[PDB]
Amino acid sequence: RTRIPFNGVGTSVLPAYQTLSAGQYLLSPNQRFKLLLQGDGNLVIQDNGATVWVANEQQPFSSTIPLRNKKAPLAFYVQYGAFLDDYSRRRVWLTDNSTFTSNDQWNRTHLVLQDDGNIVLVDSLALWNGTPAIPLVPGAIDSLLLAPGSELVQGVVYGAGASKLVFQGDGNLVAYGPNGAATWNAGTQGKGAVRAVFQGDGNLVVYGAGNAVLWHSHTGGHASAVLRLQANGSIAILDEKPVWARFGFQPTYRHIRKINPDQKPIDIWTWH
Repeated sequence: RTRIPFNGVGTSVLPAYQTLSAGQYLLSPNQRFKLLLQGDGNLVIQDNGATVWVANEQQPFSSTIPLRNKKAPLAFYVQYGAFLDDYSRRRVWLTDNSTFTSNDQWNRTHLVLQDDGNIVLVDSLALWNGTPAIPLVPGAIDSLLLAPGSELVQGVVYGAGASKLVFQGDGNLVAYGPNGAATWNAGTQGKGAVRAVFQGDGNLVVYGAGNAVLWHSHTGGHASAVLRLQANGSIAILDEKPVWARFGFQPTYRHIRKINPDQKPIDIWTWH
């Protein structure tokens, strides 16, 4: 498998096998942080415009080895681990990830620039995507996450920025985008729906009278998945785990999502 040029400048994610080159950058969803590859060959993170981090030998859990090939362009990319090819300093700087579990991880692992300024490599699989035309945006403190085993109480408005998810009075389960228009619905209005639940088994289900199934996401059997509504109107169910970060991460620590004072999980990774 081979690489193609990155074309998501200003988004918060660098997908697998895409080449980021000089002048290109990521931004955190809240726009505070920027990850930038400079013309001089330094990979840098800036905080509201000021450099606060540089990729080099001093970063824990990273290695630097010699780059011999003089024909190698200045480039930064992800192939499970992340790599910075910088011939101007005869070096490849790379991340020391957690132990890999399957070759398939190479296709699923992307880099995220989170709202807290951490950059994190995430093994990410979208089990169900209700809104394929709306970009997935990881790492936003804005997003609403529901953990497996969460009831969507009829009539309650669950918000993410200006977007919302509602199990309505008419029985429909609907996600609304920031302009007030519907981005996705289950189409269960007027069928006698009594209950909507993101189950312990990772399945999103709308039940009618007599425990009858009216609609479901077909994501049964993934107890580690989460349901996420983004402020941009995206709704999806994802199975994700981190394999590296610039801070917080240690190879032997347990990964976990940060939580609100309300005990609700936030789309920000931390460790042990």
